[PDB]
Amino acid sequence: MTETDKKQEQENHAECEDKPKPCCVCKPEKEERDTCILFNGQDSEKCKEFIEKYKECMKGYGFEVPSAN
Repeated sequence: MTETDKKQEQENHAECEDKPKPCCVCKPEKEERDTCILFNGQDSEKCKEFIEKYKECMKGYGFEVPSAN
């Protein structure tokens, strides 16, 4: 496990992403969710994936859904 991790794995040759990655968050999840809703989401059982995934995402971040009040 140590002598097999000493080397790299190589996922993609020549990088192309310069933007930072805060990890977890839900920045992209929000866009994808809204998109699905625009298509056929709303109440259909084809958008529950984005909704549930969004909830868990923010949960791991540090806050469960942005408070409005």
